[PDB]
Amino acid sequence: GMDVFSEYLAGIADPFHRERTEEVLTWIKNKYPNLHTEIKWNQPMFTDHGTFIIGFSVSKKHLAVAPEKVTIAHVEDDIVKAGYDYTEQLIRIPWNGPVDYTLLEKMIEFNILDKADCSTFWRK
Repeated sequence: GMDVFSEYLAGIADPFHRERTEEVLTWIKNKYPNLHTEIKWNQPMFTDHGTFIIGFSVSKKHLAVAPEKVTIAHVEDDIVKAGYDYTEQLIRIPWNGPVDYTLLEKMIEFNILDKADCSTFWRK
């Protein structure tokens, strides 16, 4: 549960950054209650049957969201429309603009379905 994330959240200095980050994680916890909460590489992530679903990290300018490369590709048009800067591995959600929860839903739900038979942590 969310207690897994408490120490990580406390270490976020900026209180608004901490608040939003907590909100996003809690939203996923409550909407996808079968996902497992884990801290790995000192980053909060959600897993399903031991496979990676979605992970997060914080920087001074953004919350970074990592759904794996194939999933960035899957929702690329939606990322461009939202305006987020992205790489092959992640999207950058600036603290001074909104969280696109629709986009997060699509990524999480795609990964749950698409990785149902995935036997490794990361896609191979």
